[PDB]
Amino acid sequence: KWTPPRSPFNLVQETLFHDPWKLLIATIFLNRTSGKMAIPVLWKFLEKYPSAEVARTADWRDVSELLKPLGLYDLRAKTIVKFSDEYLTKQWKYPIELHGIGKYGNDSYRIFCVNEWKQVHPEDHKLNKYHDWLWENHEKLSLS
DNA sequence: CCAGCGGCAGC
DNA sequence: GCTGCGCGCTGG
Ligand SMILES: [K+]
Repeated sequence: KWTPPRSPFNLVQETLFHDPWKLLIATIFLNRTSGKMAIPVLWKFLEKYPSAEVARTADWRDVSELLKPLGLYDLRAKTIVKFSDEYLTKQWKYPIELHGIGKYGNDSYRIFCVNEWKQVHPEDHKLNKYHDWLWENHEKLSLS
């Protein structure tokens, strides 16, 4: 089974990879928002909405109240509910096919959730740091 | 003090 | 191709 390695850069994707919905929600939380502020709120969100199954039933106004100190709160609250609906009920191969996930979320999924990191060409700086480091260290970490 | 900064959809 | 969304943190 593909386990992405921990890096000296401590991307939150390294800990969330096991649950692709939670990883992708985290990428949404990090859209133009510092991890220092977003990630504490992420845990409160996941306490209230532990799964896509329940998040797709949420009132976006309740989600936006949680997102308020992060900015982009009405936008992302509506995104999270629709994303969670499509994640479960739309046929998809890569999550870029889903509302709210672009290249950054998709590259994140393809590096962390599935074993496709060698095919990914990130433009995100933090993904580039992790991905460059992976190419330089994957042999030492005994990964293919 | 406060401008700059930490993705995505819809055009 | 550009713009709206958007708070709190950063640092001279
Ligand atoms: K998409």
